[PDB]
Amino acid sequence: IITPEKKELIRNLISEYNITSAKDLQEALKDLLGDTIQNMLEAELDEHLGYEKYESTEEAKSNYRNGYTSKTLKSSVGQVEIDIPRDRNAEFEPKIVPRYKRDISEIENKIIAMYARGMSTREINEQIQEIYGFEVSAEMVSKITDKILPEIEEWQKRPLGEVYPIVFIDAIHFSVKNDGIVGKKAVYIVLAIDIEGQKDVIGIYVGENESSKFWLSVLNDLKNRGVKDILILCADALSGIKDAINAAFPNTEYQRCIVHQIRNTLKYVSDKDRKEFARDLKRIYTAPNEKAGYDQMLEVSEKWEKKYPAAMKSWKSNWDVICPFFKYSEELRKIMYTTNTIESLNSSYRRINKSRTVFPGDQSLLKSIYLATVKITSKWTMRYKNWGLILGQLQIMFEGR
Amino acid sequence: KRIITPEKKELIRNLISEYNITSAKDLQEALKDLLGDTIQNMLEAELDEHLGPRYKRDISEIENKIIAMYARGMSTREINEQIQEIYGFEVSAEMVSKITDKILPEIEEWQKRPLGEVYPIVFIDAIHFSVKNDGIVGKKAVYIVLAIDIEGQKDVIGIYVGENESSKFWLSVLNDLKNRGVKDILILCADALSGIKDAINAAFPNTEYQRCIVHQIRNTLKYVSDKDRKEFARDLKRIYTAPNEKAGYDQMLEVSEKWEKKYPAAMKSWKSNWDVICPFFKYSEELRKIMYTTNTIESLNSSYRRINKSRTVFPGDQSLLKSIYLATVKITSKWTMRYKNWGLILGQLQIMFEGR
DNA sequence: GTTTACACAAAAATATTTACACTGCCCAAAA
DNA sequence: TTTTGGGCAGTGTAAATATTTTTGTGTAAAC
Repeated sequence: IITPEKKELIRNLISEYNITSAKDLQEALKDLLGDTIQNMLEAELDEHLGYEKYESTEEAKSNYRNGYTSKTLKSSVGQVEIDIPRDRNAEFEPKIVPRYKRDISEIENKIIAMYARGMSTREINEQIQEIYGFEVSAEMVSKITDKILPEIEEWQKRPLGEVYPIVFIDAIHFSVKNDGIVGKKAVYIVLAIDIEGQKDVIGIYVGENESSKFWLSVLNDLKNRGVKDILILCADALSGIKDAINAAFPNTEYQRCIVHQIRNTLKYVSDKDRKEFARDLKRIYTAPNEKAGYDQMLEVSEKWEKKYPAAMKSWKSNWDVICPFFKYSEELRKIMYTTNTIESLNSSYRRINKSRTVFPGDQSLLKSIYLATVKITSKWTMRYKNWGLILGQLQIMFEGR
Repeated sequence: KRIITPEKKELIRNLISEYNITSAKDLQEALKDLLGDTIQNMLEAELDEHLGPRYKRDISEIENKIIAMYARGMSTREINEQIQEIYGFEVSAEMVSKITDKILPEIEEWQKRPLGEVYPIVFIDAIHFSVKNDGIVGKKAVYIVLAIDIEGQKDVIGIYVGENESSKFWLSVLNDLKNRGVKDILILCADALSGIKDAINAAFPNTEYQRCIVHQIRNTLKYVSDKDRKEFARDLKRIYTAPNEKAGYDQMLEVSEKWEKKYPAAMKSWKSNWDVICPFFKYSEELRKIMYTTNTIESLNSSYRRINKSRTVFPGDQSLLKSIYLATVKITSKWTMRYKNWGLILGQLQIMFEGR
């Protein structure tokens, strides 16, 4: 795609700017960008005033141009200086480079993508100064990433699908400066798999876990747009969620989250060197029926009563909520006990917010979490394996859906 | 002021007509799509100009940016993406290596810079070895020699590599230091093994100095667990806060009796080396603090870890030296601040070594 | 006669700096 | 022995803060 006219243009620009090396070529690149912008601005001024430099007009020329004024631009190649013309009454408006605009490059989206990757504002400042030439302070990075706040509000009011077969609820704790004191806030991510087998984060909510109805409030938000029943929801049983869903979504079959149970009870305080009893814990959720699952749970409890005893106690306490997991098919069971669909989420946030220790205000935390969630969900075009079969099993197990 | 010529006016007009330029981004992408391959070919021809210091080739702006990205530990795909986004052409890993090869005369000048005659304190530290390849693999180790001089500025003096415990390697290091201009070292701290005794007694022996403190703690707590290192940290904190040397001996015997059943073979070495560690307590509290701070060593180790993760790609015969030099200069650029309460330390050093 | 360039300030838009209010993370240590 | 404090090193960003650009208008030079 090399046009001979482009070749002649290259030869002419090499001849006019006297390019003899690569350094000369880059200097001439900067000079050529500046000259082109200045020429276009002079053409725009000629179009605005309606006459060229020093040319008479029959009608009384209402306003005279009165020289140039300097301005330094921030471009992709580097920092360039140009001279822009000016009208006496200051009526002319530049088109390519508008008034007071010096960051003509399109680095905004790149800065936002770097901040979503987990880079600090000062890290981004140093990186941009090193690999671009011009300076962008940390507060400038903050004001640039503030531009997606209407996007955040539209994502919070984003219209969701009608039916969601499987839902997961996860919690991630951070520190937040509220009312002048730094306390602690837990952010709850509501992820869901749709009818086609595609998982996509549907909700992100700031916790404020002082009251229980706030939890219910989240469901009410779903009641605002997710008006259909959820065939299965998987949440870490905490803070009186049972009453919330049973009064909001009573049709939903509420089971204890298997992977959250594994994370919270058998591994919160676990012997690090021999964590590999999940291979036997698989024996619990690879059982055909719930009675065999209870028997294998008793067996592994007998196996693990030598270590700290409080591990298997939670299984005995919550088996009443864990029992509906066995009614599902093996392909359905797979979706339950796969911690990789949950851990990979949490760890991802952990690997994104590794450098952000304390978030000033709720909205900064919300910005960072929305950016991380978008960066993660961008690659989530893969559908679920053996889906459609799962849809048939769902419609058989739930005849009215 | 830029007075433009009518021929350049026609050039700009033809450019705008060819690329249909209406906004600034249109102009930038037009310049990219027009000059990408041109810049690529010019760069490859200018780097292959020798085979296609006395003669040090000049560096370009884009080459300086590539050097900066090389120092930041960026992946080859990532720097390729950045260059494609800015200038509009691809850079292969071999091109990256050929571009980075241009800072070698700078490394020569940095390794041959004239030094002062007397340096109060000198440390030599070792880090892990990402072995270079010219047909062999090595058991050798990377050493950085950093010294604090009569004033209060810290600066890395040398970067060396060798057989790691031959007396000849240490002797060559000290002889290079003496050739660069050094004539007497007041305090030297090296990794305690063979060879350094003879190297000191044959290279810089105004007085014997085997004062090793930060080297001993790391050498003894390397073969222990980080979970217990905090308890080891508390016990060694009790060990280095002793006012007298005999109190330090008592604390050492106590911690050895406490830890000889969980890790018997480590602290034994300490006892075996206690004859050498004794003169450390002769210093005042300030000299002790300046010695065992190790914060600069930890910063250097973190930079070298960022280099070992991402920069060990090409032959380290020049690449390892480039990476270490870039990390050291990145530290020393903003590492020019003077030292804390250096005047009292200087008085104590001048009274402690009076015949200077 | 006109037209534009240039030079001073003052206003306005923008981007840098300071200041949090902490979190981690080492120690120098007391009860 | 475990619990305090005390620097240091980070963070995102509100609020003073400095900087750069644009403007008002008066001249000096140019067409």
